Amino acid sequence: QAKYRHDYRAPDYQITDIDLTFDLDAQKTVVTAVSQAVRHGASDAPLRLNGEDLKLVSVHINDEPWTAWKEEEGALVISNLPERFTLKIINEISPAANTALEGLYQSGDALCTQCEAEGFRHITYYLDRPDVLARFTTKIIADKIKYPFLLSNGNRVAQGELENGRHWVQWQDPFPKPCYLFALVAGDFDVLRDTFTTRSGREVALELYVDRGNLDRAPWAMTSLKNSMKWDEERFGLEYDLDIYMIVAVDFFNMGAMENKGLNIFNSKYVLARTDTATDKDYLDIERVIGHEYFHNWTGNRVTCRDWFQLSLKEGLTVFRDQEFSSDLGSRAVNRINNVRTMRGLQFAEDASPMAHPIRPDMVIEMNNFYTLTVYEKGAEVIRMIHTLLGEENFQKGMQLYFERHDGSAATCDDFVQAMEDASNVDLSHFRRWYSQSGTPIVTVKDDYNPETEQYTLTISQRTPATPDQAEKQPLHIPFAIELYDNEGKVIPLQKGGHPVNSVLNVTQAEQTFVFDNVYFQPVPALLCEFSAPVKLEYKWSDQQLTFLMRHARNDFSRWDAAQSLLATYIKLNVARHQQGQPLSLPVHVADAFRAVLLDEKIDPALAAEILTLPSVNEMAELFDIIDPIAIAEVREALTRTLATELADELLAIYNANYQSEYRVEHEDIAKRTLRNACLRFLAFGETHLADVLVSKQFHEANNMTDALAALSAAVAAQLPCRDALMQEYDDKWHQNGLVMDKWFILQATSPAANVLETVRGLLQHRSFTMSNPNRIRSLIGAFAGSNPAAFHAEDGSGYLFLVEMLTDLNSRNPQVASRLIEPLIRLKRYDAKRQEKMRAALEQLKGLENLSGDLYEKITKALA
Ligand SMILES: [Zn+2]
Repeated sequence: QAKYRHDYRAPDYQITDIDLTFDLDAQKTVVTAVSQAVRHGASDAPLRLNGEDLKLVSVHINDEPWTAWKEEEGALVISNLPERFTLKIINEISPAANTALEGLYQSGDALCTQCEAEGFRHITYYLDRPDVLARFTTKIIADKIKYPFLLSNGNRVAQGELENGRHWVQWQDPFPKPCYLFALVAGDFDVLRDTFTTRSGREVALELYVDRGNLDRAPWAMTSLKNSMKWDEERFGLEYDLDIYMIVAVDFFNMGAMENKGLNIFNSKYVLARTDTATDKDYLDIERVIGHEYFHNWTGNRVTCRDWFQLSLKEGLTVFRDQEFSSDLGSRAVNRINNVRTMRGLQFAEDASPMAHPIRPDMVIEMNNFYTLTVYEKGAEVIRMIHTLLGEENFQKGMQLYFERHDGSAATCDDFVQAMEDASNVDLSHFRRWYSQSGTPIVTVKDDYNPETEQYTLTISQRTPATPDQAEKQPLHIPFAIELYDNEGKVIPLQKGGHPVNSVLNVTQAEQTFVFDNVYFQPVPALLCEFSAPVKLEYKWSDQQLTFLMRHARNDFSRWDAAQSLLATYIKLNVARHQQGQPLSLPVHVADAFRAVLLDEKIDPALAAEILTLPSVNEMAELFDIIDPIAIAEVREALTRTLATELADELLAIYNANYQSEYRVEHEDIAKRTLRNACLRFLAFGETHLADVLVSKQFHEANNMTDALAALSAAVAAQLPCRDALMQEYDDKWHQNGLVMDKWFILQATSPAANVLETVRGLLQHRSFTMSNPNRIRSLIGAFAGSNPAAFHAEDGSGYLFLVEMLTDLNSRNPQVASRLIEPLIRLKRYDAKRQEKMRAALEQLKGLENLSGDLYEKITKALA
């Protein structure tokens, strides 16, 4: 049932225009689709239309009832057609019965759609493939009282009233598009309207639709949209191309958001915010996602994907764009740090799992299973490597050539690389292998300083371990950025033979040496600067080299990275000790390094905050071949407690110094607050009474949700006396707000308490929880299985049994959310034999489920192989 990239073949038929009519009703919606088709293939080829769960009413060709057709599994095959003709299909669908949230479905009282990857075929029989671009016109007919707003892509070109309290609106989107970009929304909303005038003077009407009563949480998203539009103009020279830009925030949505042309549909978590309900993180995430979907207007919509194996063509590039947007507007160092934590702690884990795949997949069973950390985040790292090799100027020339050549078409990853190569004259032939090879490369570095010749030599090797999907691995073109520092922290000019050498080394062979002369003093190297390539670095650092970099490295990312390498050594040491029943051991000079960060009056608070944020349990897991989740969790707490004790006075001093009476969603303020709360994490583990008072005080005195949640999280993390009271107070105050309660469910699910599973199971009956909402599911069940590996991997196997129960429900209800939740279970080979046995048993139980979804089937099969 798997489909392969190498089987791509141009369509036998194209549809150039489609006129849709929806007679809307939650129980029974009637769809009438009139398509203008043109044959491109053999004259005897039948037209094969994709369709899922549709009730066919009639088929006409040029108004003639058609008798030469047959329905087969997932398709409508029409034979003996003319070269050009008008196809008319009438079918019925039932939005209310759509619990998978794919196609046209119900979200609360509203009706909305999600068509990517292949959801449009759940609406009508069509050429549901992205290389078929048609001009859409959409007429919507519905009850006026229940659905006063009827929206689709483009501009409103017609509207009217009908008998029996019904009305209609017709939309026209002039830009040809693949059907995955089709969108329809119907319902009653509050609307925030604003305007943005492009650089050339185009006035764009901005409209943000939210559920009634949510207007007080819409301004930030609107502000972010305008910021996104302005930034794309300034940085990429791109302007919006339509007259209106609509965004609809819905409560039931499997994805974070969707870039439907001129009518984006967003999961409300990435839209709604006000100071008492949203944290600094929420604000920055809303900025990131609003920008992301907007950036897709060019990288995804004006230039789309030829086939789904090319998904990264738009996702990797658009993620790169949203990272550059966030970085330009805020702290580049903090953004880079956050994105590298995601790569090392989450994406590396995926590349080391049964689901490993190159950013451009070669084999797919269920395409929705490929909207991954790999396709998105590693995809962006690959785009960033191109940027690193070309430089901003040539990168932009590449973007320009890409649009000149492919604007208005469906392209491939190769087309993009070719545009970059042609515009810059930089050979990316070898570089292309990054698109075809899965797994994380390991770069080993050995060095030598020769005082006799004053030369520094780097011997660099690379290798990518085989993965389940590929037995063959080859060397890649790895941009390896370096910087050399003398004893005083000054940069040593890179040169050889009297000629300067670029700091970005081209590591293209299995092994090679790089010689630098005129190195008058033994240098301390900064390697893989700014995480120049998505690889694991193996270099025999001395603790002093690392603390030296923490104090002298020019780029703040290097300082944080050095601290990570320093901590890695001792996290590994102490996990081994834990398995031997021994307590934490840490050399004095290590605690000294963090004390120095706290007392450094010149360091950016933004950087200090990240250095003082210990790697997560998932980040820590990637430092080990075989994961011991319990040892990792206990060591993380022990490390927190030790630093809390050794730095008690300094932590409190910095906590107080960064107090801010005014709350501002401004980067300098966010940095100080992030630092203050980073200190709070440690202070929560100080003398019980002292910690309990400090934490309870912040929760009650907080004038924003960032500080309130930080305090609540600390109470849970340290199991402080005030915990139960604060948690109940939060529940009583916010139970009616799902997005706010999600933070609470996450805290319950990731609690270090011994009875966490019992609590989580009980919360399935909580008034704020429901299996019908993906956000609730992910915040409670997903957080438990994926963010509390220590509890999920309880030795008795209770965690696996719980997940099996939940997946048994979700497999039938919502396969996509079920597939997101099964990920922790497919990582079984990273655990001990006893755990593997229990996890395999759990997977075998799921494998035998009646009506097993393709989504789960694909992952279960790979995990059990
Ligand atoms: Zn995207």
